[PDB]
Amino acid sequence: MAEDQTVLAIDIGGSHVKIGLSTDGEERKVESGKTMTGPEMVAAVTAMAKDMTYDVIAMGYPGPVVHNKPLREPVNLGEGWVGYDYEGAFGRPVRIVNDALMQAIGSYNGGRMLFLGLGTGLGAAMIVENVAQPMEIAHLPYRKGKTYEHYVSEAYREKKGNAKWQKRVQDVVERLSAALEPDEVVIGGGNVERLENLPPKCRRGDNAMAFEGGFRLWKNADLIV
Amino acid sequence: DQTVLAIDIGGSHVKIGLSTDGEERKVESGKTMTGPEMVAAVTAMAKDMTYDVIAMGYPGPVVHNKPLREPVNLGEGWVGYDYEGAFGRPVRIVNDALMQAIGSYNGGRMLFLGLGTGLGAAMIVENVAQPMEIAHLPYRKGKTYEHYVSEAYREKKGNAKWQKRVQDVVERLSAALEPDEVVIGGGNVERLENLPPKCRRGDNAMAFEGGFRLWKNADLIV
Repeated sequence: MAEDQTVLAIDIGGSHVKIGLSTDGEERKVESGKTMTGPEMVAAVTAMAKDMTYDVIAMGYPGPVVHNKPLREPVNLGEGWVGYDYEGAFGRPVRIVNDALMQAIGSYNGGRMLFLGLGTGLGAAMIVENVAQPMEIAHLPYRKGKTYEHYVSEAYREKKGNAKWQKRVQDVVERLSAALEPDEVVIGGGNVERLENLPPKCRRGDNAMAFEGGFRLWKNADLIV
Repeated sequence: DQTVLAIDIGGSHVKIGLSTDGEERKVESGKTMTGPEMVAAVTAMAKDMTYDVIAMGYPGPVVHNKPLREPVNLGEGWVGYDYEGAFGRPVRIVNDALMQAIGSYNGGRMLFLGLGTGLGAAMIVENVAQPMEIAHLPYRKGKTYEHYVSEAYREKKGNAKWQKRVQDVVERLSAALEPDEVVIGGGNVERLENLPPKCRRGDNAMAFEGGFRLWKNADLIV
């Protein structure tokens, strides 16, 4: 039964690989960094989890994913992630989604929800009527000369300050909301603690929602995607 | 028993097909066509047809039936537009490559590549269809996937070189995604000659079939 599986959720980022079990939610982590390869991640997780019991794995991957297969190598990690046999390497079934999609799933409380992930990269996902869809917005033109990701970068924040960057984040939220008509917008990623005063229909996601999204990916049978 | 009007929106024409008798019509679109202009053009072109619902294949990224980006090769006013109200019918919208993929699907793990002005892709596994955006992804030598397989590349470099690049892209995507088969469609499918094993030539009529399936197929997910 899908609902009964014990899940090991893996949140992969440019700084750490974080893991947690559905049976307790307790986090362990190890450094990743710019050279960590796919195989190196698997070996690091396996070692971290050596005294844990898990049936299945859910992985939140910092790049595009199609049907549990990474499509692109990670921007801020090493190579060897695309085409790798994660299921054989872990010796367990594995589901893999883009990292923003995983946090979106964990944040979902019903209806039409847009998730915006303010991390090293700009991520997004949307869930409607329990159907979750990943999005790629980082490369889209916000205006001529300027992609969405460039428009809200940490580089801009460290230059012009929290107040002006927050206004640019609000601009992005308004533009996506006009396109997609969500009931609510959840803002997560590591940078979400940097935002002061959210507009109506907006809430802060908690980082715990990455693991919860991983647990849901297997255990919640109302989820499509 | 719903009758579906499938709309295949491209840079040169908007083509429609009706599920009940498979009749096909077309009219020119062009570089400045707006969303509202498309709806008016389609409604006039389909004036004497009876249709219950609409399936639209949009030349851009779509999220839960809503266009995410204005089309690269058409005009503006597509994002945020109330298609359902403008048509007076229920409307489902997916990316153009996804609709053709849906129409081409015969089971198993199928990767679809659409070769036209640009590069589209979608993948279906066990009746679950997922759109892909590969055009902007890095391929080689600081160039994207779409750079090597675009109509621009074919016209400049010749059919022989272009076909080899298409082959390379299919091999790279196949190694990433492990499909059982690869279906190649789009306006340039007829320019490919000697397809490798596991690769088959799509039929562009499958755009309409995909639209019909988006409403009528009881197993399709997405």
